[PDB]
Amino acid sequence: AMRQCAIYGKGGIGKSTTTQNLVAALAEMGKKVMIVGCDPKADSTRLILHSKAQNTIMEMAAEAGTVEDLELEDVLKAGYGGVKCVESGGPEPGVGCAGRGVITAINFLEEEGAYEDDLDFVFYDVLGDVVCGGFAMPIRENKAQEIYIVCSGEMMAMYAANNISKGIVKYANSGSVRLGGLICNSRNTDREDELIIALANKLGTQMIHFVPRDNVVQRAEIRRMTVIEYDPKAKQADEYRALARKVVDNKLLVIPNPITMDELEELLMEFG
Amino acid sequence: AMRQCAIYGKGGIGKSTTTQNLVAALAEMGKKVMIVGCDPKADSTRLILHSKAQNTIMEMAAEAGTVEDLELEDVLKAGYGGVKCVESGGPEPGVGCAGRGVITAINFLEEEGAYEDDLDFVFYDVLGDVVCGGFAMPIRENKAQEIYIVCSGEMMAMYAANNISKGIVKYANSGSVRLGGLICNSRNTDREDELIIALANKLGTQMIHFVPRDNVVQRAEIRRMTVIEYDPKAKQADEYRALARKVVDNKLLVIPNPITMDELEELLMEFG
Ligand SMILES: Nc1ncnc2c1ncn2[C@@H]1O[C@H](COP(=O)(O)OP(=O)(O)O)[C@@H](O)[C@H]1O
Ligand SMILES: Nc1ncnc2c1ncn2[C@@H]1O[C@H](COP(=O)(O)OP(=O)(O)O)[C@@H](O)[C@H]1O
Ligand SMILES: [Mg+2]
Ligand SMILES: [Mg+2]
Repeated sequence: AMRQCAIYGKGGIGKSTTTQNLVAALAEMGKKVMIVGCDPKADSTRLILHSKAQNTIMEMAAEAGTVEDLELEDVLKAGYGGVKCVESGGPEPGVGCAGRGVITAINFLEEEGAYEDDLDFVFYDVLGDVVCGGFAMPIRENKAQEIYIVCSGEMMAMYAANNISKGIVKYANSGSVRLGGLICNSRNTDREDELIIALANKLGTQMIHFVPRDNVVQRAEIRRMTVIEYDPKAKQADEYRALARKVVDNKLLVIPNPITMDELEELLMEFG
Repeated sequence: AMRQCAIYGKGGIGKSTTTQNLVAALAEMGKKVMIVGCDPKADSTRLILHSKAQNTIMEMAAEAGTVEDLELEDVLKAGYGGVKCVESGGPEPGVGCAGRGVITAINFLEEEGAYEDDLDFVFYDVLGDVVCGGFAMPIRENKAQEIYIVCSGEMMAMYAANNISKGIVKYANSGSVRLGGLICNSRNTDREDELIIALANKLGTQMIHFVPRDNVVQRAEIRRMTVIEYDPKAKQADEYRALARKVVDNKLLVIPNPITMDELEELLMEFG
């Protein structure tokens, strides 16, 4: 068995930072993990690979001729803790559908046998500002059974969490895609943890962890590393270890209950 | 003549707040303006209308039968300063293409004669996290000749500005869509104005205004108003008046020069 997990959320909320640090902590624990980048920004694996970014399946297939001329061993790259990394890519802005590379990538990985029985976790890092095209395909096509949404007390981030939840509900009659929890990536505001707990309860899920804002993240990323690798003694490293433990132990996977904008605004108004 | 202007930027950066306050200031000046919401969040006109939001063309066409059964006078609503307001709408998350309503809306407005000679400005408020589908159509189909990008010192916001610029370049051989400037919506960080000026110079444009972060915005929006209407004496009201004056007077419209991620990172590193 392997747990197929997707990290969704609005742009810039902390998906790739949270995912790579969570995965580093899982690898540190002894888990075998693959990260699949499903964001056109295509820097979802750089901290595992110590790299600028990673060349994408779309890019590599174009240079090789067809996706059939690609071998899995040419595409997947291993970094910190043996974590395996791949980037989907996508068309240039203004051309096509921004999520088209996600469909190409996941189908390639499936056919080429990337989902080997020895993997414990697969994490998809997915753009969540729109829920359509290839960005909806992990939900629509039952690729990510456990959705974790990174958010914050920001209204836009909470709106995005509610939006992604509506997409989960839409495909509830097929497959087994479920909401596993909210991850609060703090903006250093008071009662923020209480706010995201309250939102999770309204949606029917939980806040699986409150990730503090910590400058050590920037110091690690300037050096192309996770905090886990950069400074294993950091308080923030222990925060990501706590998040990873709770994801491993999580048993609550639900069809969420999206809320109205009135209840969203009441939440913000309540928690000041 | 009328100037057709589009406001792009990442989610939650301040597009709708900046657009509605800019437009209120133009109306206060004596300009006739229409706002066309091109974001599925569909709250781009609420501060002009003093409303929760606005029912969308997609929603109204579905209740009426077809978009042909809609009349323009049923769809367009006037609010503060006589500003005319319309929302595109879009499909629910997980269904279709999130930008499909933008195409329906702009075509409806064109055929129904909404672009009457007496208008001075039209502002489209456009989701910019992906540049595809209906969100690319104002650029691809030459609807918004003047693009203004709201951003901040946030790397994601600057990335989005560079992404949107690549979409402008892609359609440079047709029509006349051009980058008119960057608008810095402050996160209250030092040298932020210098950073966005530097980014604009690299792209070949300008920073048309630095909008401060000011709590009066929230106090106005809680009451469903622009700052211009809520507190015309506020310092922030004068900031939006300054932005509106410089948009009116702007003559620099360019095919931008998108930068690499190395120059983006060097910018952030430089300005601390
Ligand atoms: N807990 C945190 N503390 C400090 N900085 C953070 C934290 N989480 C994310 N960041 C910073 O926020 C920025 C955006 O995060 P990222 O993971 O790239 O967002 P996304 O992948 O959702 O677009 C990055 O510069 C990252 O270093
Ligand atoms: N200059 C500002 N000062 C204070 N708050 C702001 C400012 N600009 C925007 N905001 C707040 O930021 C939030 C998001 O702005 P909004 O215009 O809705 O973003 P977008 O339309 O780009 O998603 C809103 O709550 C708004 O009140
Ligand atoms: Mg990312
Ligand atoms: Mg908006």
